[PDB]
Amino acid sequence: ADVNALTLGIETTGGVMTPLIKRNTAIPTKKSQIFSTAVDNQPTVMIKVYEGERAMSKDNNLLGKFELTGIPPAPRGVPQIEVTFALDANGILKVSATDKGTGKSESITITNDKGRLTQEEIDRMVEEAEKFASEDASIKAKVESRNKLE
Repeated sequence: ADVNALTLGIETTGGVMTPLIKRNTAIPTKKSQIFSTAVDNQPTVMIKVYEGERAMSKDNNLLGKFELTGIPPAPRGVPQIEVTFALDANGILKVSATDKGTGKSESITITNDKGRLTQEEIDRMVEEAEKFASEDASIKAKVESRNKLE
């Protein structure tokens, strides 16, 4: 039963973990979601690929980092950037970010689960995530609330 040991996602504004492939998904698999920019006229988007079960990206493990540059000037939230995670049977994760308005794209290939975790080890990280779930949920709520001033 070949699956990804740990959840795979990207950092979204707030330092928040956004999962693309949940842990224990049958591989090969391909998942995609659409993201936009955070501020007006944002010329590039940062793609930080994280692995782990915690709510905030900083508590997970950074596997990859790259940018999609050359986003044309537009209001925050207008550009449509599709991020795809494609995970093969051989444990190669390809992460692509594509500007849907231009077809412009960047990608990386990385190897997930370099520790090749046992079920015991996964189980342990899951337990620790549960131990911090309440605290994690509270920080996430606070970050994502829209009652903020620039």
